[PDB]
Amino acid sequence: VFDAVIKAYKDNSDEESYATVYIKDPKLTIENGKRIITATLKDSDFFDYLKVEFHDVKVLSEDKRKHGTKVIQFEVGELGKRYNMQMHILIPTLGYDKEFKIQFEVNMRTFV
Ligand code: HEM
Repeated sequence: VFDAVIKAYKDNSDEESYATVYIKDPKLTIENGKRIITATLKDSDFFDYLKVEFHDVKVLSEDKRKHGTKVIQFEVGELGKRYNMQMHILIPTLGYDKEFKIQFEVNMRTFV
């Protein structure tokens, strides 16, 4: 179990994606000799779905207080590599209905 960081990218562009701000305190655990990312998804209510290379991420916990906050989890093959990720952002009051495909690499926060 390690302090981890997730870097998101605006699809093909290598400029940092906005979604990065909606994911905080990423943590990397290793089970069965396999790499598992457990991350906090802030403002969860605006996420109709969140898929990773596609299957939805699994939600360990759900909070409903401040526009939702779901502790999400998924698996990664290798650390340093880019991975395709899809999301549906749905904000009824706005109303913001858009689906996005970005790329994300998950790393170790600090040096080992
Ligand atoms: C949970 C809330 C939201 C998330 C996770 C989110 C995420 C994203 C993503 C992944 C993209 C495409 C890739 C990128 O920009 O890096 C994007 C683009 C964009 N975002 Fe959002 N967004 C959210 C809410 C909003 C809001 C509230 C606004 C404006 C008030 C907004 C305005 C835009 C616009 C105009 C684009 C580009 C549209 C296009 O090029 O077709 N988004 N956002």
